[PDB]
Amino acid sequence: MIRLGYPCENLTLGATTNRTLRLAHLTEERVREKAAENLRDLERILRFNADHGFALFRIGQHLIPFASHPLFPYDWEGAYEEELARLGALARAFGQRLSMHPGQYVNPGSPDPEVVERSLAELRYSARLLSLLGAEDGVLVLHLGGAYGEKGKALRRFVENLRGEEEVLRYLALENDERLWNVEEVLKAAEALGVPVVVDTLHHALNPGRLPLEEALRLAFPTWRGRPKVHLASQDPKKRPGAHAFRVTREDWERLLSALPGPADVMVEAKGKEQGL
Repeated sequence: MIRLGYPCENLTLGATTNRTLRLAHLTEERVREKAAENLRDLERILRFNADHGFALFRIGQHLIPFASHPLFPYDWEGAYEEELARLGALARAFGQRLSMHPGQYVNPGSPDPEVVERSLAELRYSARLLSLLGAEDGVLVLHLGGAYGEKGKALRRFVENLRGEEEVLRYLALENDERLWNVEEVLKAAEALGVPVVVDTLHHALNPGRLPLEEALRLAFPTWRGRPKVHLASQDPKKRPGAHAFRVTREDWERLLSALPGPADVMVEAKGKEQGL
């Protein structure tokens, strides 16, 4: 019925795939050491998951820090192809399903050519990384992003800018968000691009449109060739709308389990990570 996962890092290990660098004038060697630490921790996390009943993991965008930037100082695909092949082999042997979820700021439908350009470079890196890991059921999850007034044209720019992106499209799935795009709207975009829909339960509660959760899931599930994916989070009782609690509540778990039309892979999004259950 259900498989489970968590994103980016693991708290009990103190392992993370998401280290970056801030100091000025970075050197190739400083970047390589940070990438090495993120890669070693990805291995630690795959092995931990094999042992602890987790089949899913979202890799941090920073795994190879600044890999999509023009200034990235060496050929990361060449440097890491052998290591990524081995890590991908481990993930397949452990039956783990891998994903990435680019920043809020990756915005292929932006009216600004420089934002679109940065955004597509980040998606191409993410999709290339999943290919190098040999992540066949791998997913690259994306929001529909800003409206900028112009909400029909925004969705039009998004579809247009992505439709030629063959490698991105191999893994791309679209997600509803808490403010701008509900499941019904995202369904329409997903259809245009020929990709699946990931329902985020908390975003759906915050921004449901005219669909009950059970109906959202019933409509989104057939958009998958493989097992459908759902994102489960709980609203933090003290923070702004959409902020995740440290752990998912029994109530929200039970609400999803009741709503489910069939088997699903559930990505748990909580501050407690693997402790977020």
